Amino acid sequence: MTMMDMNFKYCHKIMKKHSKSFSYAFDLLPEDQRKAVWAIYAVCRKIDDSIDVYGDIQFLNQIKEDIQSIEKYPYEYHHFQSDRRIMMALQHVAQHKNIAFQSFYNLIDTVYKDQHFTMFETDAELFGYCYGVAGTVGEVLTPILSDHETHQTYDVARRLGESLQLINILRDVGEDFENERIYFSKQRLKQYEVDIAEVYQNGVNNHYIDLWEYYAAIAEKDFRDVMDQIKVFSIEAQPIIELAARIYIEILDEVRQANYTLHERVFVEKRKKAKLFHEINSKY
Ligand SMILES: CCCCCCCCOc1cccc(CSc2ccc(Br)cc2C(=O)O)c1
Ligand SMILES: [Mg+2]
Repeated sequence: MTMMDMNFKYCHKIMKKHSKSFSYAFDLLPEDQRKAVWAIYAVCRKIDDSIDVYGDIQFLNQIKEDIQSIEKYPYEYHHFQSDRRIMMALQHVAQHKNIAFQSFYNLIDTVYKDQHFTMFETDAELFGYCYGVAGTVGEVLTPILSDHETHQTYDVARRLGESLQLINILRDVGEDFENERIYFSKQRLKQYEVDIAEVYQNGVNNHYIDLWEYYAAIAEKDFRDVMDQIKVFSIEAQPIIELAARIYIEILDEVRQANYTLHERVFVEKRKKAKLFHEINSKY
């Protein structure tokens, strides 16, 4: 097991540690591709976590700095300020593959920005956030999961990224509340006559259900769009990408079954995951 290999494995560990779904799925990619995926995810994972370190930025800029470095001189050695195991893997990728560097910045910008989180006025702000945090990730991933990236590829991938984020939001309503965050828009809330603090104490009612389902619909629909254009992705990637999607949609029927609880994280059993993989796998 060589030296890069050792990096990609930290990267892998990190991915596997955060999201069990993504890993379940993207691990079934070919060697070349899944290792690049691992690199990217880890970089991003770091970017999100860079805040809970000292209680201040630092890092984040380092990470920005190490990235900006690779962007510039990809074939020179760098002494990375942040995490070296990761920045290495990425550099390796960056050699063999195109990288939407901008999108990393977009994501970093989004994280800088989230320090002064005020609630969203309107769904537009919400949708703008989803872009920042996930639409960006989809773009970065695009050269990895398709043979000839066209505007069209990028668009789908982004749209998938945004959807999943929306679902993860939908799943984490309680948990997010606890850390003084609410992602539903002020607008949508007033319209639906929901106060999240009140639901948290007194359990769900009909208004919450409806506001949640309003958003559940947006996701569901967007996921159907993406499924239709799955073909923009390379042949090996398609069933994998369908998998990750399916697993994530599946999260919604979970929240439903749990009666939209705000006092815990629902999950998709590993066994159900496999069941899905089988259904998809079977049709390929
Ligand atoms: C082809 C389909 C592409 C699928 C894309 C995957 C969706 C997003 O995947 C990600 C992976 C790694 C990291 C991130 C950032 S998470 C994040 C960032 C910023 C802030 Br503020 C809060 C969070 C948070 O989740 O709380 C997202
Ligand atoms: Mg979240």
